[PDB]
Amino acid sequence: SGAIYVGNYRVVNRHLATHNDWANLVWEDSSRDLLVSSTTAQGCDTIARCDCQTGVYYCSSRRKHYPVSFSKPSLIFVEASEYYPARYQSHLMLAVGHSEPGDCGGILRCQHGVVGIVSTGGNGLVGFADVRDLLWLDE
Ligand SMILES: COc1ncccc1CC(=O)N1CCC[C@H](C(N)=O)C1
Ligand SMILES: [Zn+2]
Repeated sequence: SGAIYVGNYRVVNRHLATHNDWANLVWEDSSRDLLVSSTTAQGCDTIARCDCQTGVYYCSSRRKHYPVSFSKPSLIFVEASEYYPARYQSHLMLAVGHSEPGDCGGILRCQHGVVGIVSTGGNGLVGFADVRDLLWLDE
């Protein structure tokens, strides 16, 4: 689990969204595993606006932060689960690192702020759903 709180928005993995998230839906994209809902308080998380390929992510399965090199956002094939059939997930970034299903929601940060959240994993690779292109999160 885990979420980004920027202004009057809450950003979570679409597969983990609650009933409240769906009742206060602003935007969702099944192909990106993202869902944004409204909040009645003003969060102060900074979203990075950059082309960075290094950063640090939180891994709840190890209670540790890990520094990573990660790929540029792209369409990557993702195997079937109880949430999605096998498909291509867009805006995904992979890094060499540890993850388990419960790690989805862990924030990936660079020196400019929040880059995205853990969304996929397997075989010593961790995938992050990028959020740096969603410029409307600040406006
Ligand atoms: C961090 O996730 C993992 N890490 C290791 C093994 C397994 C996982 C779980 C995982 O990849 N997914 C299940 C939930 C939805 C995901 C998606 N975006 O399609 C795929
Ligand atoms: Zn940057």
